[PDB]
Amino acid sequence: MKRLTYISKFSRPLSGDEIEAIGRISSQKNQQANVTGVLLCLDGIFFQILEGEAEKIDRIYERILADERHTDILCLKSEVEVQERMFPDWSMQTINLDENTDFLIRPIKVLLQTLTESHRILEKYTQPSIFKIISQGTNPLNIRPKAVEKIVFFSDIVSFSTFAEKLPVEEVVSVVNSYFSVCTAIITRQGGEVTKFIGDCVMAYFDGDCADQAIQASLDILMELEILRNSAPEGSPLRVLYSGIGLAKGKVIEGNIGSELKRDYTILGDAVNVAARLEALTRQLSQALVFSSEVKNSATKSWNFIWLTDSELKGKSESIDIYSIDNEMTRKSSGGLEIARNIGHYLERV
Amino acid sequence: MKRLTYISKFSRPLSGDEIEAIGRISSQKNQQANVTGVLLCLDGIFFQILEGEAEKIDRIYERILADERHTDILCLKSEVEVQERMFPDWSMQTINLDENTDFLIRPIKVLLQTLTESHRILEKYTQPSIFKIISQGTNPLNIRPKAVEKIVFFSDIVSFSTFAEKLPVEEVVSVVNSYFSVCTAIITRQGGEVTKFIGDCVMAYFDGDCADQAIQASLDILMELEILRNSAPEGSPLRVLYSGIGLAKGKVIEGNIGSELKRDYTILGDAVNVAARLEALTRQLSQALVFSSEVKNSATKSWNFIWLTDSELKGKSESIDIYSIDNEMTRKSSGGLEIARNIGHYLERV
Ligand SMILES: Cc1cc2nc3c(=O)[nH]c(=O)nc-3n(C[C@H](O)[C@H](O)[C@H](O)COP(=O)(O)O)c2cc1C
Ligand SMILES: Cc1cc2nc3c(=O)[nH]c(=O)nc-3n(C[C@H](O)[C@H](O)[C@H](O)COP(=O)(O)O)c2cc1C
Ligand SMILES: Nc1ncnc2c1ncn2[C@@H]1O[C@H](COP(=O)(O)OP(=O)(O)OP(=O)(O)O)[C@@H](O)[C@H]1O
Ligand SMILES: Nc1ncnc2c1ncn2[C@@H]1O[C@H](COP(=O)(O)OP(=O)(O)OP(=O)(O)O)[C@@H](O)[C@H]1O
Ligand SMILES: [Mg+2]
Ligand SMILES: [Mg+2]
Ligand SMILES: [Mg+2]
Ligand SMILES: [Mg+2]
Repeated sequence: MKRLTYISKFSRPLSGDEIEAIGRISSQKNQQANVTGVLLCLDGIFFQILEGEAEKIDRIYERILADERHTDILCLKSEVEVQERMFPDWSMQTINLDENTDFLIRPIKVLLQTLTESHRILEKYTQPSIFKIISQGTNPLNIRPKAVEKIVFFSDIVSFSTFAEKLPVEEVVSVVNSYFSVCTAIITRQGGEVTKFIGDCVMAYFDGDCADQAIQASLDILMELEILRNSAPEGSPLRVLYSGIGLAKGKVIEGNIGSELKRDYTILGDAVNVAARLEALTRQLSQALVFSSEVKNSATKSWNFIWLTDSELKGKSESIDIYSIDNEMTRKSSGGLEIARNIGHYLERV
Repeated sequence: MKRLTYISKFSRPLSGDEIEAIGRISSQKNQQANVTGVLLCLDGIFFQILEGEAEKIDRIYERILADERHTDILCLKSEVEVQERMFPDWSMQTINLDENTDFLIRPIKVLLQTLTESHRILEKYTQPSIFKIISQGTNPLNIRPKAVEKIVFFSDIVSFSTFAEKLPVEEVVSVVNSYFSVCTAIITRQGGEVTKFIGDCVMAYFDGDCADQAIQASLDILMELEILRNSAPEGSPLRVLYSGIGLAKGKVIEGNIGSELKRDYTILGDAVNVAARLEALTRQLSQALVFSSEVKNSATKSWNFIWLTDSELKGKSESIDIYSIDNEMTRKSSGGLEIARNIGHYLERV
């Protein structure tokens, strides 16, 4: 048996009668599927527990995810190998706590609402990967550190300091947040983890055998930024949003790193400095994407690699062969330094 | 009227009779103080709401904070200017939810326990400054970005890469976490905010008129690390834990920066790169603390300033006069580079 617990937000005001109707239809369908559970609502939040055979639960959950009446759905707990039902008599019991005025329920209602409001704010400041660990029954704070091979991804906005000097503060934050949204969506789609934002820079990582996905994510980010620049409104600062990207591979420490007050689940190791140094090299090259030979040698697809004769690294141990991809993007550029001049002239005049 | 809502963890197993006795004594004292509220417990967690005149609530709360029977106390909500009691008939009503088996309470119990467990994990990955904003009734996600003057603090471990190469992974993480705990405790004590960990580096900030506190925090960190090095056990890697510190002042953007998936409440601006560049300069100087003339000129105490003739910055706009403090610490050092050699020889032999 499987049991799922999730919370969600009303997409729109729902009357008491609409909530009842959801419970009625839910009861009718769940009974046929030998599914049981409970549905609670409180001040625009749904809480639901569903239990039954895993095959049936998975299908019902997918349907519920498509329901336009709620949004921001977060699974808090996914129990598998369950051997005893919690709510055996309830195909779907619906409890509208807004309408309840029992005396002993009152203080529990207040606490649940206060905790939920706080939880839903903290979710926005937490990486989603933490939630999947929690939902599976593991406390991420107890994960022991391990050494593991990763592909490290660094991307950094070109000449961001210019934006900050020429634009109102709200517009500056809008540009950087737009950049982070573009990169996060594509990295996550390719199976990477965005682990930290460092000013105008994205730090992410992929599994050590996922060089092909790291390369593809990088190429797709560069293409998305070109579309964004070309399709932005007249006078928009997004027209001069450019990035570099550097990739490196190596053994890093993955674990909980920080103080008693605040920790991060993240990585530590030399491959991080190598990726950051390679990203910085793009300011001196025509190419916006650079990566080390270890990344090139770990790829399995027949990428259009180009070997670059600009291995002037610093801080390394024995230098590094540098590669890029030769396509329409990394080829037709004004290079770096020329781009930085272009950004200042454009922003001076808007 | 004031109303406080907090959660805490049992410091030790408490029997049902001990919880009742807490409620009895609480009832007797609260009645005299015209305080009302409710006390709930569930699987080793306390939840309490207290309401009454602010003067009385503050005193009672301080006493409760000293009670050895609970720990990890977090105030979730602090309401001031309250005009109506929630629980007027209850000096302190005690509800042991572990012992309750009402039927309708059952699903609420499960949700509350699931949400609380998740909340308490997320607290460890969140900066405490976020919680104080929430508890005051403000949603930090809705704070608009603003330009503000700050003192930016950077500190970075000397030759950390050596630790990572020579020690088992668990010991490496122990060293960096010990360093972060030392810095966080002192920065917070002096009114600073630790905003990000970047590998082996602490990024923090102070209000723009708090140069004296930023300097004092830096000096106290250097003194604490010397005590730690001298008092560590034979063979401990903490014996060769050294740091640099750089401070700079300038106008930065403070606000929510990130993606729809994850954001940070943090700062952005040129003063950050200046502080990071100054910290890096300590590797070439005998001094472990460097700061810009804007920090020196904003201090109000008669510090023992020394003007350093090593202003060879890069990436700035018009260079920078560099200062330190001339005391026993910044004076008697082997300088940088010499320290890096010392660390490798020591760790090679343990
Ligand atoms: C919070 C919420 C919870 C729901 N829970 C269930 C459920 O447990 N079982 C179910 O069949 N439908 C549930 N639904 C409804 C489905 O999303 C969908 O409307 C319904 O299954 C379609 O039924 P129909 O195709 O027979 O019209 C829920 C909807 C919402 C907004
Ligand atoms: C969760 C918890 C909640 C408490 N709540 C109250 C309260 O509301 N009012 C109160 O006077 N003491 C409360 N106490 C007890 C105080 O910490 C302290 O033991 C008590 O006030 C001392 O009483 P006495 O000095 O008369 O012996 C609480 C203790 C715990 C562990
Ligand atoms: N060493 C650093 N550590 C942390 N954050 C930094 C560091 N250097 C810069 N930043 C952050 O990044 C922002 C942009 O600085 P950055 O060096 O990327 O300049 P830029 O104008 O974007 O130029 P470039 O094209 O070289 O990236 C700074 O405002 C600061 O917020
Ligand atoms: N540019 C960077 N951005 C983010 N994290 C970095 C960067 N460079 C290094 N790190 C992180 O910091 C860790 C330590 O690198 P660092 O440059 O501090 O070397 P070090 O051996 O401690 O020497 P130093 O005395 O110069 O600080 C690296 O393992 C990586 O986790
Ligand atoms: Mg940049
Ligand atoms: Mg940057
Ligand atoms: Mg270091
Ligand atoms: Mg570092």
